[PDB]
Amino acid sequence: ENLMQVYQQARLSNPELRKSAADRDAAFEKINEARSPLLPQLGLGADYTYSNGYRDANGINSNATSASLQLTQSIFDMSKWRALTLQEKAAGIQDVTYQTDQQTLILNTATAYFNVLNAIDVLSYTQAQKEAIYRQLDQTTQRFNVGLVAITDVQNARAQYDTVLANELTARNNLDNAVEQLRQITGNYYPELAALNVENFKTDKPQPVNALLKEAEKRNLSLLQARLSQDLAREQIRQAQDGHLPTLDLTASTGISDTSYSGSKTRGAAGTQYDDSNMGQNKVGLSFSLPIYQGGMVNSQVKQAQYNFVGASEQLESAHRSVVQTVRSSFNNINASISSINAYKQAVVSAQSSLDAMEAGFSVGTETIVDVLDATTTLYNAKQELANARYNYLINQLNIKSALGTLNEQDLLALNNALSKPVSTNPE
Amino acid sequence: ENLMQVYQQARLSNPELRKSAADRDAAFEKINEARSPLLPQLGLGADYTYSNGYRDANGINSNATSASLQLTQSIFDMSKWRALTLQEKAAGIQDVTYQTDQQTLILNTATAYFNVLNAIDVLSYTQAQKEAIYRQLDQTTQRFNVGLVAITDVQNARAQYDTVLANELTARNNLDNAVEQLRQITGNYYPELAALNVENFKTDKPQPVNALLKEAEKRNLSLLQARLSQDLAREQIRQAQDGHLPTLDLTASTGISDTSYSGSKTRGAAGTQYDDSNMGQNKVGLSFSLPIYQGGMVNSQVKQAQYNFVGASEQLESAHRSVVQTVRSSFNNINASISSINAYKQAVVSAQSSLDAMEAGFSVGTETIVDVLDATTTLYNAKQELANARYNYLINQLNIKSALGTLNEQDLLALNNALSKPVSTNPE
Amino acid sequence: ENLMQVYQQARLSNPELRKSAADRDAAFEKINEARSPLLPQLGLGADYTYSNGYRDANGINSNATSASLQLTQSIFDMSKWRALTLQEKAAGIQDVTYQTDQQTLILNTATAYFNVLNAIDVLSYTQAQKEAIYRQLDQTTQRFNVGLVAITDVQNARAQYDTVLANELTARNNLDNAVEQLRQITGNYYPELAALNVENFKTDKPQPVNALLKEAEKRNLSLLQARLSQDLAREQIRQAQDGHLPTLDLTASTGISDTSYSGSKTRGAAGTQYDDSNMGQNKVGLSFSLPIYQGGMVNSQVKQAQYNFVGASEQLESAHRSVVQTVRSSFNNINASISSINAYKQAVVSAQSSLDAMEAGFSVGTETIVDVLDATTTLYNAKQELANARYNYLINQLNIKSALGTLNEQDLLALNNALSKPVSTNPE
Ligand SMILES: [Cl-]
Ligand SMILES: [Cl-]
Ligand SMILES: [Cl-]
Ligand SMILES: [K+]
Ligand SMILES: [K+]
Ligand SMILES: [K+]
Repeated sequence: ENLMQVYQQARLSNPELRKSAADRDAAFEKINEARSPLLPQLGLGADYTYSNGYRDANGINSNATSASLQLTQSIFDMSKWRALTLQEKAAGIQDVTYQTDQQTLILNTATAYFNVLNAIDVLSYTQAQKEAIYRQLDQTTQRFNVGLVAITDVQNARAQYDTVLANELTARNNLDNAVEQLRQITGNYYPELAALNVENFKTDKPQPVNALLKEAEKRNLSLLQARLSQDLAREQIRQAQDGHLPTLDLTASTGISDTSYSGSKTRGAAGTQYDDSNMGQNKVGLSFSLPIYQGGMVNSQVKQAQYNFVGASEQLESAHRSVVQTVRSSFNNINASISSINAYKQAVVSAQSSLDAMEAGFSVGTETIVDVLDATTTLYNAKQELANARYNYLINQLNIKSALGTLNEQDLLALNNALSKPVSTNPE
Repeated sequence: ENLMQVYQQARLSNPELRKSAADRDAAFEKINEARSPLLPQLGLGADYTYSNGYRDANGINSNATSASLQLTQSIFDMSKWRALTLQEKAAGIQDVTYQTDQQTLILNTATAYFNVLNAIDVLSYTQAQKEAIYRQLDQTTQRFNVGLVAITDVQNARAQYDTVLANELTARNNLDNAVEQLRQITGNYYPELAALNVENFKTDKPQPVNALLKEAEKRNLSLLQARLSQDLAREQIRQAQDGHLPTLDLTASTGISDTSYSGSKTRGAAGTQYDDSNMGQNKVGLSFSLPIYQGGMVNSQVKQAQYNFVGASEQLESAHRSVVQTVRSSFNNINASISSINAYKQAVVSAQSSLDAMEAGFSVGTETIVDVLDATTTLYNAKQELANARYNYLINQLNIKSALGTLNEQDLLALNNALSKPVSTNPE
Repeated sequence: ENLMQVYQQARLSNPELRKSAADRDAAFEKINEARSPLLPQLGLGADYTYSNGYRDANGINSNATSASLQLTQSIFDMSKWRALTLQEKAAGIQDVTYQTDQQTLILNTATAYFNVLNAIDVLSYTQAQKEAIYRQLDQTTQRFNVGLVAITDVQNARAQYDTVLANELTARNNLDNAVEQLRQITGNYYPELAALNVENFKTDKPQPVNALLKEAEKRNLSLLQARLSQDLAREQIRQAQDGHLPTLDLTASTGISDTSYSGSKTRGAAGTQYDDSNMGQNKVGLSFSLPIYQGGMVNSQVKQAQYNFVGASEQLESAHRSVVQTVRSSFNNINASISSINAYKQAVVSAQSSLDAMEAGFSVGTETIVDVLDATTTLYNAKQELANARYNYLINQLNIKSALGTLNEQDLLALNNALSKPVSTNPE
């Protein structure tokens, strides 16, 4: 029923935002998988093998069983550490995209809200105009029954009337699909919304453009994310560079074995020389490894990593050049709106003088025909474009907030001042 | 020529649909790849080694040659079975995505079709207007030769006539590019298309809105595909969970081996030691394996898989809301159209009588030709919107079928009767 | 400030292009990582193991220390070669995707450039239009002081004037956002630009449409890319087929080893059985592999690759149809442009004489000045659409180059003295 109240409902169940939130959680949970390789690895394995000999190891043949519990532990390997750091960085980036998606739902709800309000005014002015054209037809049909005017008077007032009847539908339809889209973003239908209140509505000037621009540098989420991705691409070079380095792994195992020799030739061998042996061993061990050369694979991986970093740099610049033109065009548009409003307010008062003076004044004499209707078509156009400009202003205010990256639900809360009058979202 | 006639040719050569179809066949063929590890694995290998020994094994040498045929076979492993299930799931999802894409071709052909028809109307109404303004230039320029009118009217009617010539170009060119759109989809040029039969109409009230909802709910291809994706995500949770489980493998092999010894100090005491052995071995063997701890890896993967499933659920809820917004808006539009047709059908009769009765308003001076000049650009606007709403009605009929998920060839066959009259696509 | 000059600054620092270049430099570098498995792999490793043997393993302990330098070298493996061929293929595709992006920058700068000029023209005429409406408000307010007109005439001269005041602001604001769009591509603000010259202006008819298709057939980068993609798709089939062939690997190594046996059951007195050795080995060795059957995995992989090739085939068709649609749409557009130009060049002379002959019938007094109001809006709207068409034509020249696949810096030079008249971009 009110922008804030609407957003409140929208926020707690918007699937676009909730998907985003689930992406952030998984990203952060993946940190445990990335740390995984640094922690111990425990596993139990067992084996049976029945072999059967032939040719100077012929009549000798055996089946053997074993089982063992293995531990492995990675004392130092730089790749495994970088792998973790990278996932922390990845989860960091996902967090920012999620913050950016919170600001979109704000920016989108308002859009859908103000589109429904706009779709009303459009219909409402058409409505009032349909009647305004009608009253001209009514009078002319009276002024016809008793002489006075031709039929070249009736058909002008009938055509333009039948034109607007069809214009009423395309208008009435827009409102039904403005409301339906609001339901898509919010999750629920609204039979009424708080409309703009001309009594308590002021259009304040924004901070200087160079101050807005300076603030955006600090707080813009698009720009922030680009910095982190460059930070991410940098880290990835180290990872490629880690391939040259030594690695040391601890491994330990407990176990038992049993080989038994039975068969023709091995039915006794010299003096029990058939190795019927039940082994069993606790053992601990270290394995060192160092690459010396791998066909230039590692170097290639570094050089590739360095070029990608150049891309991430050039992407920071793209994000920046984008930020620089979003704060600037957002600034202009407010400065366009205030001017549009101030002009269109006097374009109404001017068109009001043409109504008050040449409409209500046109009872006797002067001019008839087309000069009758336009003294109000101008009054409606100006009235439409004025309310239109007012909503533009409101959205330009929110668009400057998101450029700064500081848009939250308190900027929707400030707009409870501008809204008051509950208005039907139904073509009555 | 006819709409279905056009679609038929498009359907069997369209590269987008056939790219889709091929993607769906790969998806299905991959089930054979995913099944693979469950089947037996056969392979042959061989090795040679020359060992020149120093240190405490100094003055000894060996040649060692071997060859063996290896068979492996997975007895039980859950994750391998999941692999297969997940590809069956993958292929199923692809077939639904292929169906959606069959429906888009129907949708997109009809659109391009009615664009070409639309572009003809625009052009031929601009054409009819061009002559209409011309006849008024002609009459004023000839009533000037007598000297009955001022030069401020022969230049006036010439000014409106030169605007319509320009408008006749950007309308001729629109038709050329509307046809090029239509060729891109179908594959071939068309010199003639069946345009609407402006006599026998098909304005028919659509199903109750909640029945349409009910049917979209269980037949929409987008919503079905979203449902299967969630099913897929859940199936992946179990796959992550499969990490903790034990596995059993068969590995049986036939092979032979040889070792031969040389070098200075190569024997030892009695029996002539370090002798050559010529092994030949038939072995069958099992290998049980059970992880216990893997540094919290599996556990992390199962949390990610759960968080992903949250996203897939929200994705469904998101796809749901889309459908709701589609049927309800396809409903509003098809009702807007129904009513819009009736209004412009009447606004044509209205703007008609304005140039039937005023077709004597130049035959004296009821309303000076200037009035009739810009009265002709009223009967043409009404006639434009009427055809415009008529085609937009036909598209809105398919759009609802699409939203119900049942858009078929029958829908196109039903529109043969609404067509019939062949109309040029390159007029003179 | 001239287009060519503008493009220079843009080209050297545009981040989208420089990202694309870094993408190509990395892809080419990837070839070294692709070739690497074919070259030697060299590595050093060392191992220590302590063990104690429980029961029958006879309380017999050991220390085991070893180190070894190991070389491995692929002798034949077709998959490895095939990996390298695919990477060259991949890098080549990038090169074309970079050539396309060198053309996009030209196309975009020209487009962003002309919108700025266009935004000035819109503003230029709107302002001159405002002086034109004010001209007639100035005179009506004069004619009311002595009292020759109804106060009704004043309001039409004012309420129509305030309308123009309003859409001069949205015209002014349009220019600033046009200059800001332009900055984003170039990185520079431009206070002055070289506007089009009305004389010194081209109108050359394009080559025959069939000649344009024939040249696009063998030079258009989009299908050049699509061809290489398909070429790539095939190369992957042969890669899937490599899975059946034999492989051979050379593996040489140098190393030393040392085991020692402590424990009270070794050092007693018997019975001399367990002895420790310090071994040193020089080893050279070959290893042969032939898969006989891998559970239908390779065959599935080949049949997958075959279907993927059908996709690439069908996408070559998709790419092709677009080209056809593009050259034909761009040919149609240049021919629309010339006609449009000639129409409006005639429709200016037409709107001229309509406010030249009516200009004379003002200084001697004739007809309605309300007619002279609407007459001046249609006098300027020919000028606004003429200069517009003239720019549209110039972009259409470039769109036919992009389609041929030969758009480069020379086409920006050809346009140099075609635009010599400098104009400001922030008029006060
Ligand atoms: Cl290397
Ligand atoms: Cl684990
Ligand atoms: Cl196979
Ligand atoms: K045998
Ligand atoms: K480099
Ligand atoms: K040595």
